[PDB]
Amino acid sequence: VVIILTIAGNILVIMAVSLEKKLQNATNYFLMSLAIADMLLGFLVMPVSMLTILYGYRWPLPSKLCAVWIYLDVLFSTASIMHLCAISLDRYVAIQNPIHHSRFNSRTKAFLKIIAVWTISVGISMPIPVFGLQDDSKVFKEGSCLLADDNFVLIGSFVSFFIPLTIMVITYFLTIKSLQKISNEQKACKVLGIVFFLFVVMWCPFFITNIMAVICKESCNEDVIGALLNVFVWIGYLSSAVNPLVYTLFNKTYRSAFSRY
Ligand SMILES: C#CCOc1ccccc1CNCCc1cc(OC)c(N(C)C)cc1OC
Repeated sequence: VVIILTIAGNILVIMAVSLEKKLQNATNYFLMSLAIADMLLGFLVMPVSMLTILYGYRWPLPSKLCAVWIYLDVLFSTASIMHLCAISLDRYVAIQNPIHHSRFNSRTKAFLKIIAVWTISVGISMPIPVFGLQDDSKVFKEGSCLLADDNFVLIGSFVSFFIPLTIMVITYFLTIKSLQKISNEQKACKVLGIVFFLFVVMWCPFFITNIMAVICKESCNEDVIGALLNVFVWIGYLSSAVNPLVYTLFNKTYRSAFSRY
């Protein structure tokens, strides 16, 4: 059911930009690209995880395909985090300095920000396909599909998520501070706050459990950590479905487009 919503919401978002040409602004191209990453993640990755859940957490799929699956789950997931990080940076720049942002608000730089995000997503996720496909034990370890290089993993989870997280946590808070510096401004503070709170609460638990697992493997119980990771990956996947409904709620035209289709 999470997979259905995750696919469907992004599918509606991507068409609504095309079917309704009013949302041809530069921002909604970023928003449709984030929807693309989320829908791709829902289509390619998540039913496989549901299948492993049914089959007992053993990888029925061909052996080397396990290597690319994890790679997809890094690239599509890292892209969404980088999309939201760039959204936070650009929206903070818009709030703090609205006039000067309009001078450089041309779409030509907006496309460079897209190429930057989708380039950094590949740059972060380079090792997993080539290394995992070469050595099964690196990414197929324990008989269940899992990425198992501690040295690479603990830094990779950090740069991919925490570095955007501090950029989000230092920009979002500052965006509220700019609004504070009446009713028009303060209404944005709460709506920004809920969006920040959900994605932090839904993304962060997986990563802290992963880093806690790698560091504390000597001093922790494996089974509880495994169950927690099994559920927290689902919650992180729900993070993908979350954003289209947020789009539906605050914007008039997306709501009309989804009501029609
Ligand atoms: C958005 C979204 C997807 O949902 C989410 C959302 C948040 C957390 C987890 C999930 C579940 N996806 C897991 C993806 C993933 C990302 C990684 O960092 C970028 C890494 N490491 C570098 C260790 C491993 C990994 O799992 C293979």
